[PDB]
Amino acid sequence: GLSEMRLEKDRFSVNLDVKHFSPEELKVKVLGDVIEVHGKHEERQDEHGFISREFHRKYRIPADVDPLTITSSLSSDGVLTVDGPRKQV
Amino acid sequence: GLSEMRLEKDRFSVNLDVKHFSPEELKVKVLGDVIEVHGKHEERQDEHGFISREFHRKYRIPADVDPLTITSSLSSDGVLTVDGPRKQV
Repeated sequence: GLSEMRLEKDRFSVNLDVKHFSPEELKVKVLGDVIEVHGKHEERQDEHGFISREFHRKYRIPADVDPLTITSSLSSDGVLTVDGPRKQV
Repeated sequence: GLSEMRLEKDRFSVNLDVKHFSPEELKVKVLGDVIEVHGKHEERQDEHGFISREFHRKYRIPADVDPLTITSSLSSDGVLTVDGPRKQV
């Protein structure tokens, strides 16, 4: 899954779809214990002229996971991985 | 195809995805010979907490199709059909 959120045994990791747009339109934001990855693909040609996929990907941090230990990372394939180990780690 | 634009023999018809959101967030707009169906699904729970699908579905009207003859229609299944016959019709 390249769009899945899951707290592992003792580690919080997330994959996210950023295949067709860029850091410039990918607004990875957080709000305390919140992770709002406001992604966006503008000028998106498809089956009907242009569209856009503007996201508000607001998912929260488990109470047992430290926001500060969570780090995002965007691959060349366009997969944004937001992952921080538990507070226990 | 429920998201396909195609000028038929002599008739312009479009299907569009509006399965998970409503006329209130579905901003069917046009700009002259342009059809910008700025759709939007906010508060969209998925594999990672909430997201949103805010669209800018800007596809243009064939020069042989009358904008005035194009009418949209949203089904109970959440399919928006934007369809107007040619100017020839």
